Amino acid sequence: SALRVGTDGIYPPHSFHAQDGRGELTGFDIDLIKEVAHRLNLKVEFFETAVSGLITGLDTNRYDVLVNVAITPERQKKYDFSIPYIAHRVLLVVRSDQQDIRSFKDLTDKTVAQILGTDLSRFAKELKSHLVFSHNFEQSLQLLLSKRTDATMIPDIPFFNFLERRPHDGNLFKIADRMKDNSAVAFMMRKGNNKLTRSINEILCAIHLDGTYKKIFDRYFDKNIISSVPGCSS
Amino acid sequence: SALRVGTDGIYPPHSFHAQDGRGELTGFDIDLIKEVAHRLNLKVEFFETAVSGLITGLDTNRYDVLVNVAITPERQKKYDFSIPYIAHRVLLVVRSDQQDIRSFKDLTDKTVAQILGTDLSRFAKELKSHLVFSHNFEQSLQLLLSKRTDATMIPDIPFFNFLERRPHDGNLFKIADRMKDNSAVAFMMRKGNNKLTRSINEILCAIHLDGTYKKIFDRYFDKNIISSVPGCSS
Repeated sequence: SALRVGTDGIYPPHSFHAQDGRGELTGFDIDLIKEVAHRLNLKVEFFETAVSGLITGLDTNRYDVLVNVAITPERQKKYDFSIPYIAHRVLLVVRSDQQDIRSFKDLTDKTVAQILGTDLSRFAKELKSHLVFSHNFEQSLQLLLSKRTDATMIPDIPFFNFLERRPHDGNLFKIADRMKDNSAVAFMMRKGNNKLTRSINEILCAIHLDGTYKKIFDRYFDKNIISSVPGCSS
Repeated sequence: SALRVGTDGIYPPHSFHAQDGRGELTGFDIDLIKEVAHRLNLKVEFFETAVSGLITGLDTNRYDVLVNVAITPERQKKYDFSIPYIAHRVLLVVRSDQQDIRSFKDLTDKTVAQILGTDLSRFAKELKSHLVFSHNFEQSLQLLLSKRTDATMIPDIPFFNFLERRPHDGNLFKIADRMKDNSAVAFMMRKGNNKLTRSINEILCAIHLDGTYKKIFDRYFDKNIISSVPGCSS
């Protein structure tokens, strides 16, 4: 049978369409979950969904696995997680011209672009920022660059990818703050799907061991910049 | 109810007895699982067994949790694992004046000290080394000094704790090689009770988030040498 995966195909380098949106789904998490399914002897069925609906989609059983999910204690309480397969660091990104934002606590009463439905949007709302909801990271940085927002909280992976895809933009950005720790990212499943979870975990250990992980990782990321997760053991 | 934990208390800094081996059980993994247990409102019971029988006691229900277990494909097939909470890196350690051993493949036809019942012992046996079975990492280094053996494969965490405890012996040893990747380490449990695994994973994320992990880690390790696992997200 198929492996049903929910994702949003406008999040380079995680999940995005080739040939400038016209081609097949690709990206780091897409390749990785397809490799897990190949080794599981499974076809992958991708259900493209907006981020605001990814977790509700999982709840609704429209699909079985979500990619690139940050582990939180409330998500672990409510869902099953694979072993982490990557980590990101959350950054406070501002224009290089900004003067009054030097920390996360400074975002109170500032205008902040965050993706509707995300924990980062909730955090911005807890900070009593004024939210401008974006539909992906690209728009978040577009809103900042156009001066419609003062800042955005974004993980390092999509931000650095943005700088790679357009280095003229950027150099126009600066990182005002960053979380003290990086953040484990894993595949998220319905609670109780213990057998799929174990299978994914064993396949990911294999992928680490025979070098397939590093191959997928290096395809998309700068090792000197993006944090990976511990290897496995024979 | 009680959280029953199996360990062998002769492995500083993981699991060892205070007061030069005469007082209460202490250590990084010991402190961590106790903080996990307290936060789950469970009392903790420890049981000490030689390493070669730790997994047997798990299989036969004499205890529920093993600490400081390296994740392997075979183990993930047969047991449940918590999320990784530390990572070690396997070193090839020889005497400082040793000349004929530059890689793991050089261990064929050499004498090596390893702990019976461990994967490193099995690796040593598969390389066609000549095994001398030590009773812990401390003895493995002593066997190396006495020239009963010409090498020992040991993870970085206890090797560097030994350097911290006996700096003036450090000139007697050198690292001849090391694994290209580090290795995720987790709490290991019998297959089946997903509930306890999820609860441990949740509390370990909370331990990361409030600074407790860093506190326990820093009590025992040098962040400049020992690798950590990713943080969590709120």
